[PDB]
Amino acid sequence: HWGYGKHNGPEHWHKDFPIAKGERQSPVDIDTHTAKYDPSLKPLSVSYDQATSLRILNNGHAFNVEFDDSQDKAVLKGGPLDGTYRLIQFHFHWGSLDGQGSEHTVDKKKYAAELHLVHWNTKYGDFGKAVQQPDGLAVLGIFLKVGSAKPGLQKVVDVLDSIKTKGKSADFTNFDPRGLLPESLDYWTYPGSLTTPPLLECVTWIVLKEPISVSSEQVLKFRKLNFNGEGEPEELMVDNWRPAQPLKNRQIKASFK
Ligand SMILES: O[B-]1(O)OCc2ccccc21
Ligand SMILES: [Zn+2]
Repeated sequence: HWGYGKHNGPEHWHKDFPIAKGERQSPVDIDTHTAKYDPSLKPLSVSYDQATSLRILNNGHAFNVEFDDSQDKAVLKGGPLDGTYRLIQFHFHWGSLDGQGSEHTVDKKKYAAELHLVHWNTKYGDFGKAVQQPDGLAVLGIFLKVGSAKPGLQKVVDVLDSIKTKGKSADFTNFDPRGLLPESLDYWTYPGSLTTPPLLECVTWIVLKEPISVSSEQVLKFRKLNFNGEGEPEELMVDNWRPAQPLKNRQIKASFK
């Protein structure tokens, strides 16, 4: 099965998922000098006040904080998007070292980690149908740098001991994802894909320019998770990022000058 090892990592994925070599794969390097300011892009609307978190899950490649997406409780609209996209989950990608971990890069710079807030287009009725459409998902990507702690991340960090291994879940109610946002909503946007198998080309990526700061202790706790299940040999959950893919025939647009 796929993973992030030498024998099953990103360079192998194309054998089971040939779309790995497709025309709109993610992540990509964001060349800030060639990204085009698009003055017709709208401000993003992030409406998370009624968000209902439910659970946190170690799925063997990351941990997902899951939300009730059975109503328009936490939605992303505006920006490059047409219509309303509902928050279903968030997760992170991170490194073994502070110098790597992000999936997107900025002028080839790698951040320590990257947060993905995943939303699906309500016109398709549910997530499974949405991922079969070219405009099915909107993923808000936020870079993490190591410095001062992010207070709003700590509740996540503190529950990780209860989901150390693959397949473990825990209740995770009343978590406010607003506490994970930077001050500015300036962004880059481009059409792309899931960054994990099945690598479906269904994502409008919205990557924020401003990183959030997390502490060394916070990201160290991410690195204590396991890819393996309980009672299997311990494999630390680190370097669960796909490297940048060819931009091909795409333009990255900026919401800001
Ligand atoms: O980054 B990912 O490919 O990992 C799992 C996932 C789920 C939803 C959207 C994007 C992703
Ligand atoms: Zn992701």
